[PDB]
Amino acid sequence: HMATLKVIGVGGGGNNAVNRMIDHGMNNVEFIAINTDGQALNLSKAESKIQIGEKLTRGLGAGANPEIGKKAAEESREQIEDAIQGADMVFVTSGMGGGTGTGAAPVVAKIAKEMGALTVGVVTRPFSFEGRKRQTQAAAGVEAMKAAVDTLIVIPNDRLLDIVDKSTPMMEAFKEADNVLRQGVQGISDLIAVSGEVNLDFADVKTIMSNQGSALMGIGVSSGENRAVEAAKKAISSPLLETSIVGAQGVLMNITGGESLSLFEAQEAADIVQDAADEDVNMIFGTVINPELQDEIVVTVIATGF
Ligand SMILES: Nc1nc2c(ncn2[C@@H]2O[C@H](COP(=O)(O)OP(=O)(O)O)[C@@H](O)[C@H]2O)c(=O)[nH]1
Ligand SMILES: [K+]
Repeated sequence: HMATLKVIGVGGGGNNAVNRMIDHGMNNVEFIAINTDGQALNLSKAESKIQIGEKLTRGLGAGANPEIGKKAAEESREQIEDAIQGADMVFVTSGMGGGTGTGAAPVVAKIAKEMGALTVGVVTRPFSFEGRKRQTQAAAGVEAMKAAVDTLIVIPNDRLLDIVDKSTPMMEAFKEADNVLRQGVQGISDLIAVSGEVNLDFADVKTIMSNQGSALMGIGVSSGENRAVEAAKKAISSPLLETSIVGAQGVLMNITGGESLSLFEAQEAADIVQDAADEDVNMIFGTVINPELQDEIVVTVIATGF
């Protein structure tokens, strides 16, 4: 069984993350671009491009009207179903607040879930300087996303203001937000790709993300002494997340290292995750021994059950 992963960007921000992720390099992952704006769709790097609402918008965007984005997605449902067909897992990424992403993303996610695919949502909330009316429209879209996905990850754009200095280019900040989705997809792709000493597969991912709600996906790489503890702290500690690790009652943790991987340091990483959750976590533990890795360790964490 080779799992089919698809990343679908809905709207301007979602299709921007898709384009940037394609530049960074992402194989075995098929990309789908959905948008009402034909101008931006023509500039997409994705192999599957779907233009919605051409009759409602005449090629333009939703003009901040979520109703238009929702109607455009439903009118093009069969075109979305065809592009998704065959996918075992789908990542719907979109920026909430606008018309297309706010109204179309929940429709694309509902279609994916009804297509029988594991549907994960990675959406952003608008900056506070964009106004309160846009934060309210984004909340409705977030609530609509949570009802149509198996698992949801919200990234408030204000958190970007915490990881930047006064000169950080805006594009460099957006790339930090893109890492949440990209590395979460790569971690899942790597898990299904290699057979581990303590093996986890796509069935484990389904059991941890199926019909849960909020979730956290993080990866952490470290070296030297205390690498296990430091890697685990990086995988669960992200300043861009609305849903933290605290309160998680279900975790899928995979530690990847060389032949030096110690049982003692594996328990350290697990304890770090459970202690940080401050809950009695139902954990699914896996271990992969990559002899190429020298003194570096990788901790992948998928946390749900909030
Ligand atoms: N982090 C991030 N947020 C974005 C990006 N592009 C747009 N957004 C956010 O997404 C919201 C909706 O914008 P957009 O997706 O382009 O509108 P739409 O195409 O009509 O859905 C905006 O309020 C932005 O705050 C991006 O590249 N990165
Ligand atoms: K595996």
